[PDB]
Amino acid sequence: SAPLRVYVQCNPLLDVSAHVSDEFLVKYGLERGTAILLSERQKGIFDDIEKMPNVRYVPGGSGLNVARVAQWMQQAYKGKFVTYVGCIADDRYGKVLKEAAEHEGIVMAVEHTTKAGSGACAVCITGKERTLVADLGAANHLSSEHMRSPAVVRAMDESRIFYFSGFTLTVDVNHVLQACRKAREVDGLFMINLSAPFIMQFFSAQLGEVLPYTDIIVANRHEAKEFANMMKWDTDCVEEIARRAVSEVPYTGTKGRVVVFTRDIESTVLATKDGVETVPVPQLDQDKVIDMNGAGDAFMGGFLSAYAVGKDLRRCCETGHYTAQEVIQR
Repeated sequence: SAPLRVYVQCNPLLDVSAHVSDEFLVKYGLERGTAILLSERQKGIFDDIEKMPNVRYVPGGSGLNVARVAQWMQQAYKGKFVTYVGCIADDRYGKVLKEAAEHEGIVMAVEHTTKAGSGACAVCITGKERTLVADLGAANHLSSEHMRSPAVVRAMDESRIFYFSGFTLTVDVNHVLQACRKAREVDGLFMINLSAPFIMQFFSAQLGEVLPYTDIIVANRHEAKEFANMMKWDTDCVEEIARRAVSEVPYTGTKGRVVVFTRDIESTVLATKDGVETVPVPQLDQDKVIDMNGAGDAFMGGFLSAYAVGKDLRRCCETGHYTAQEVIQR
């Protein structure tokens, strides 16, 4: 069964990943297991990490990871399923990022900007721990001019599911509203991931503009809770947050609103107009959890591939749990 055509938009980054010594982390002032933006303190880190004999370069950023996992689940339809849009630069990293993604079967309708080098994240591996240092680079400069280029307009015209990370809202909310309009035209489906709690705390106005067009909202517990804070919903119950997100956040669509809140150690919450269900999860135990950082991306990717082939909502969630588990345990 041929999947519906999916349009993914995010902030693309090359994952420059290597196993490194403890000394490496100290040299760049890095608190093991944390994730931060590049600052003066970490100047040199990319140059150094590239000298590690084990370094690997992998196309990254949250939405590109979703796209890759979703494509992985439908090997039969390389070049014929997922289109990805974002902004890179025309440099070695952008070259690796685009070609690696293409080889995996994703149509990369990316812009090449001159305003910055391609985004990247130094993934410093020490055993089962990953410490991240990110520089958004070119991703921040995705332009209106690219958004109205024939390739992007045709890709929107030809897709039926639209998936945007919350990070897209930090760049320019108008690029996102364009796709919301296109989803309306093609009678497609618009989905956002809430991405990170700071999105709701600092980019609530942008999120506000997009919500009415959003058919499916996906988030984890802490993002759900910051969403609650943003709506002035004073509760800690994620199930309550899901009900309100269904029925109390403006909705102008026709497909129906769906809310999926993942809850780490606890069951995933699934909500619609017909009520709330929970979807059990494994107790991820325990000397096995190698990639705690990419779990959410992997989940969304599984979800999205099941939704594209017509599976109902519980099995979309279950497909997502499965892909999150596989990716965590390498």
